[PDB]
Amino acid sequence: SPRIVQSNDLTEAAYSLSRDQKRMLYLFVDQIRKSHDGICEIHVAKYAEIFGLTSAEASKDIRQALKSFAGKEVVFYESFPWFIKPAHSPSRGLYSVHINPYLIPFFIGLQNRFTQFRLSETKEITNPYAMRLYESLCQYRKPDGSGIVSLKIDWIIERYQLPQSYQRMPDFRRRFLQVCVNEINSRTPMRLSYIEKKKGRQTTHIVFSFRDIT
DNA sequence: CCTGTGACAAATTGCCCTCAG
DNA sequence: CTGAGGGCAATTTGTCACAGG
Ligand SMILES: [Mg+2]
Repeated sequence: SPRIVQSNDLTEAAYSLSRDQKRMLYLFVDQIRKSHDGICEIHVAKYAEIFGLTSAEASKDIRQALKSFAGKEVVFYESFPWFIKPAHSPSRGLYSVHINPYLIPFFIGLQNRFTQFRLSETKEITNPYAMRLYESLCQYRKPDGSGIVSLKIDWIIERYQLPQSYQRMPDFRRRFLQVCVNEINSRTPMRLSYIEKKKGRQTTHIVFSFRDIT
């Protein structure tokens, strides 16, 4: 699929979006790059095509995901509103959106540091936290297509804005870690495992090690 | 403290059914 | 045929109360 290239800033940005909302942002960056005012646009047939949905169901996703963008902010470690104006359909099947102009810079490398991947790697993932992990792991991918990275549990909870109940490690393992690891080792070209780093009686970081299936 | 696990309810998800250009 | 709406049941995800170390 098209190859996405977002800055690590966003990749590490703290926010809470849905699958459909994230799928939507991918396309927003893409189209933006190969294009700023932020005034992007989305088509239902294309969307329905890329992600394999019926024209109808793709309409549900875009329409609901566009409302759920109201009031949501992005915190680049400076908080920013995703949109500055309500989305709107000028033509049947087409939606026009005004991404906060002030956000293009971040959505664009602006420097050597950045993250990239193809839509095929992340189009089969369902859990938005898993989409988050994958992208982060891709921030450490080497030309080989593998890597190893240690992440602070703290950082993960704060950036991925995980549910409060995942502050209790036994629940973070079950609902977040195990879940996202499997999802990736099944819906993406990545094959990964992990080791828990400890500080006596408590897990502090998570050591992720991954290698490309191909 | 810190773990793992069973219940439970709110969310999601892929389908299904209509209807107006 | 599209795509804008209205629903639905089966999973999932987010909480929490317990036993044990
Ligand atoms: Mg959907």
